[PDB]
Amino acid sequence: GTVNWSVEDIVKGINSNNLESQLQATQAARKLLSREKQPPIDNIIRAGLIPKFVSFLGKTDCSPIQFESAWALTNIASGTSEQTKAVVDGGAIPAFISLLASPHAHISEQAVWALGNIAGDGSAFRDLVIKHGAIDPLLALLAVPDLSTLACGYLRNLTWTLSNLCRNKNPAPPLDAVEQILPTLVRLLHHNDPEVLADSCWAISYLTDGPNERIEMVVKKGVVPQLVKLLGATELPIVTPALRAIGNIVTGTDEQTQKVIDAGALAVFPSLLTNPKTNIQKEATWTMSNITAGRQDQIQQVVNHGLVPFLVGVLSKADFKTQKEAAWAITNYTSGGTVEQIVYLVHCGIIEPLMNLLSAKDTKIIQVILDAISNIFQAAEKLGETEKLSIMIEECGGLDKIEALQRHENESVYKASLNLIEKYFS
Ligand SMILES: NCCCC[C@H](NCc1ccc(-c2cccnc2)cc1)C(N)=O
Repeated sequence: GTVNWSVEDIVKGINSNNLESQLQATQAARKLLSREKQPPIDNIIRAGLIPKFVSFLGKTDCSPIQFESAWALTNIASGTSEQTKAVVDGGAIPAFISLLASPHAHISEQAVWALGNIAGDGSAFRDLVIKHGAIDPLLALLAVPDLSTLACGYLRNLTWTLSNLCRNKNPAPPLDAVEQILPTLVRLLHHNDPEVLADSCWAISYLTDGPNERIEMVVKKGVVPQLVKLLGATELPIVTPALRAIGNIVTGTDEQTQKVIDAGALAVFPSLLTNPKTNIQKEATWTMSNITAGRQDQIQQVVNHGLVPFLVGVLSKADFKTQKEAAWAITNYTSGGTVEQIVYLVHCGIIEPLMNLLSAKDTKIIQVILDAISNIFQAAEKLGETEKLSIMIEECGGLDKIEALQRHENESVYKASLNLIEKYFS
């Protein structure tokens, strides 16, 4: 019926003085833009069709053409950034926002999807969607007693669009808009559907990606326990953003970090630090590195949960990027830990896998490790044990690796490599 039209025929139809001929051609445009192998999006834009589509959004009297042009537009908006730009420059935004209140859910859903692609494109369009007043009628669509009564795809759609209004930085979303969206987000974070849960987690991880004031307004809503619980989920699409949000929160103050520990997060980490998925292991170690950079009582809680052997583990064998995070975790730990805590880290076997990494030709992990070896020696000084530690380091070929580091380009590598040699080796 409306399949395989040319662009010139779509144009002929959309230009006629006949609403039905136009509906027909609009639907033809929609199918053409929906095709899987390269849809002629730029041919449609060049044909001048977007202002016509956008004007059909207003045809209250003809809901089917509202729907087809809506859909045609979202196919273009979901394309590249300049394609999205074309849609916004057609005056689509206030037109789509008016459609959120449409009696027809198939049309409201379409406007939700459109707005999510426009907002998701970047900071300026996100903020422009918010200025045109999108947030109120978006939140109005979830003002039901129980979310379980909404259509599943409809709910995933709204959730996904809210996550895009939380997304991007420079600038981050307006505080006013975040505070307005945040309560609905908390509610969706408790909804039982894996995709609504993944999108909400992403929303939260976008909001926690910033300065402590931002982390605070999220933490203050009490989502951290629900985050930790999702950190435990079986679905990798839920764990991945849940771990990102937790990882963000512990880059904040000691008190915010402590909220995560109190929530029971550390009990999940033996799994996370041995996870078969490389990125989960990378983010979990990065998270550990921000927890061992906190207070001594927080370092101690890492110890009490039996997490130090898992750090020794990651340091020993992991993707190199994860090993770098692990070395940071160790340096932070050795930097702010008590003498007892640093001693324990040596008993768990940190020295040898530490030394092995001094063979990595990455200048900044070497700095980090040499700094860590230095912190450990200072703990050994307060016990007159620089002795035994030197022997340990010597026995796993750790001295050979530091001697040789007295011939590695970098300034700080020598002045530490040399210094260590002078100070603790004959
Ligand atoms: N809860 C506090 C979070 C901030 C930590 C801060 N500085 C310590 C530090 C240094 C380097 C890293 C790092 C760099 C690259 C990759 N991974 C980890 C992380 C932390 C501090 N409190 O002392």
